[PDB]
Amino acid sequence: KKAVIGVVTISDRASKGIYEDISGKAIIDYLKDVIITPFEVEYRVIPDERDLIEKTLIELADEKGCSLILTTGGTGPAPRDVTPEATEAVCEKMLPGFGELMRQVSLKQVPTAILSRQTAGIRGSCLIVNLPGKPQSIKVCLDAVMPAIPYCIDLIGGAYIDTDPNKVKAFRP
Amino acid sequence: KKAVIGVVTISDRASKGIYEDISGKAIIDYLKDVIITPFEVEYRVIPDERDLIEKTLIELADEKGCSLILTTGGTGPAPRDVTPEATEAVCEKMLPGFGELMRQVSLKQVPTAILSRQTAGIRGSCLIVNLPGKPQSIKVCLDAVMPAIPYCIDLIGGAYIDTDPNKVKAFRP
Amino acid sequence: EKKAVIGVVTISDRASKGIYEDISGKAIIDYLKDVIITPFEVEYRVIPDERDLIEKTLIELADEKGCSLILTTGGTGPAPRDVTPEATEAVCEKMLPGFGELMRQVSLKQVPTAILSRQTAGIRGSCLIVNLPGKPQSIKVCLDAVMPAIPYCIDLIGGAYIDTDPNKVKAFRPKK
Repeated sequence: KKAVIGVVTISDRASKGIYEDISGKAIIDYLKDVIITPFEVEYRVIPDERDLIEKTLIELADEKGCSLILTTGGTGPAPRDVTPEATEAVCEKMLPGFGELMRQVSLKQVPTAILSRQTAGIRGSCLIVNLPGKPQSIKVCLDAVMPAIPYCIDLIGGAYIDTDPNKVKAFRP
Repeated sequence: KKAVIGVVTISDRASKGIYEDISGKAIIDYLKDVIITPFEVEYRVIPDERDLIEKTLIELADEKGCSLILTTGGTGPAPRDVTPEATEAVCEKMLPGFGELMRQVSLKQVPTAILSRQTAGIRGSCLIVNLPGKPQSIKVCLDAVMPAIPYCIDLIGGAYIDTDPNKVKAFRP
Repeated sequence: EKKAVIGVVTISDRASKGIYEDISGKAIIDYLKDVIITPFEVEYRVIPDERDLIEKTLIELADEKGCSLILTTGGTGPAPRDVTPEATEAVCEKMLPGFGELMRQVSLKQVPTAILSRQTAGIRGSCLIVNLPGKPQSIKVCLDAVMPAIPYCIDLIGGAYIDTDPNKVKAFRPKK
């Protein structure tokens, strides 16, 4: 399968052209920097409407054939932050270890790391992971979870991905 | 705009007879010691009857206007410990980070911390957090989660709370 | 005077039709024999990755064999057929999130893919059920991390008395 990665930015201010999406860009830069195998990116910037979040994740995995989807934004305690809810709504199997580890590494930086509801799950042969907002916080989580992503994708029948062992080691037991 | 904090002691010995409440005392002492802003306390000692627990929490959040509710008791593996279930039932959004951190910081001193099912969640503009029962554990847990509570309450539109930075630094934002 | 019975279930489509040596199952039974100092019996089962069969097996061991602890190994990854957590959630009335969190945490040290494990733990009557990993190295760190709380958990749910060799692993039992 051709490796396709989705990057979804859930932001009203970004979807309005009001501001630059430093979050999504950070994710795309990260992927380009560490991956050494051929892949394409399906980038989407949408408003924080659970309706549109669920449909976007479904289109990317079902129609665009993404084997991995990385979201950014809408994962805090505020009532409008429904990215986790939308992810649960489209996945058939969740992965608690992802949220646990991401909050773990984020705690070293800020105590409010515990307010994050970021999670991850599976839909068919696609893995969906909720990332943080700040470009430097996204790097921290990615460095922590990327090591297990390519292998997870292998286990769910997704496309082959491999990374620069000098930037991030894709662990494969 | 008034800050009201609920403290609910859930007892597994309402039948055996309660001769003290060191758990409630530990919580009340902590709030008084670290909070520098004006606040009132709605205190409740109730037997561990699921329906009553839910009713009590709803009353405190909806009628008494609490922005924060702290519970102690009924969070172990025994069948009668249903505080977590009751909390889940009245909240619209859960915060996995709280239970994770509380179990993590309590592990070194309490190997059986992994038996605790404490969680935390949101009901409107009120944050509800389950605490352990041992006074020493209550302090350790509150020291770990209080830093993010005031801000979490801001995000859900609750009352303003601030703590003595020389005791506990309420991170904002 | 409740008798202590411990279930050990190796879940695998592969091994279900034959396995020269159940390394994972043996590691677990070896561990129990080494650390436990109180009398106890083992109920061992090898079944395929079939949700309904896993549920029935756990139910049989807890309800019929009177197990106070059931340890499973296998079927806890992200793959479609890995349904041990699903089966476990289905037969338990109360889950213990602390187990899964701690096990992945200790497993993560040598295996970055530990975050893909969906292992959990729950209570069915007076029996505690814990999902362990398949790798011997992971099995050891998980047991070293959770066994200290197992005996006490069993006490709290009305199960059989189990005590471990404090020299290997101390069974933490707080008082009041």
